Amino acid sequence: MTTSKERHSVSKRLQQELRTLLMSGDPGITAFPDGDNLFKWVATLDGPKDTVYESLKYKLTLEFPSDYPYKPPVVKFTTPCWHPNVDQSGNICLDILKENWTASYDVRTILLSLQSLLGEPNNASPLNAQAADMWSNQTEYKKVLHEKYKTAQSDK
Amino acid sequence: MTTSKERHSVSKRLQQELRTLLMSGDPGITAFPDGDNLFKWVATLDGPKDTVYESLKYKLTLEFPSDYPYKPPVVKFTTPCWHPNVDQSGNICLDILKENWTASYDVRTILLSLQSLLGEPNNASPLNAQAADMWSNQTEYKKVLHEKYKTAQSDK
Repeated sequence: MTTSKERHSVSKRLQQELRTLLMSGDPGITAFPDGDNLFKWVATLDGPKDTVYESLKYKLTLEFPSDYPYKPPVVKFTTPCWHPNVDQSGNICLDILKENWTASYDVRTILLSLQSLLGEPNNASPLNAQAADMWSNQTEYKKVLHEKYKTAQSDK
Repeated sequence: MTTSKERHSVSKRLQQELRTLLMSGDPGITAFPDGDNLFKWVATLDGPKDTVYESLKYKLTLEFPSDYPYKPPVVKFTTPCWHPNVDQSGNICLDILKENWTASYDVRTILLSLQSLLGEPNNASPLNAQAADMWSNQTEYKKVLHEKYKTAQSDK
């Protein structure tokens, strides 16, 4: 029991990240613990401006492992996301969420990066071949995208 | 469409209150929107120190009406609270939550005030006559309080 300078705990890191996030005020991005659970957040992301995803809103979940921040959280879309790098279950293919993860990244980085990925997909090895293929026609893509988005809301 | 100085909206007020709360860092107090709902928060309050409620933890919900902050939120205990000013349903009898409400109060005030009410009840007109009556014997009160608290966790 000497001093107290420089410490750590997952709950502590999550609090600091939740502060920097809320204080930063990035447009179209919101994130808060599921409620009383600090290890499970529910986030909201507005589609990036000047892209076919503009005006669209997506809900996600971020589940923080016992190793955070030395291990990436599990980020999934709860709102169906028709995108080249997203599957039907909502799982995402994002570099920073896998081999590129560094504990120097925060939740803000993940959400800002993901928001931008919507308008900047990586059609190399797609989780959604139909979206990857249709990306070359932005007029038809916007049509299909908004159809499914509206239909997902109407149906269950 | 002239300027933009000095504005309002419930969602805006709630955001500023959620910031001041998280930034303040009051010990034993936590509060965040139910998730994606900003009009319904789930809070956590640790029993005040140097009282029979020390070491006890309570979960609550705060439901913000369409008139906030000119109308008080509905604060209820989700974790059963054996207290003179609290009923079996979790409803609370707190001055600032009724006739004493002022839009100049925030969620931090409510939670700090309520946390202190645990060790400072108003036995005048009790919602729980059994707790109000037993308050005069702090030894027996602490015994009953902790029994029920532990039993509520075990049972449903």
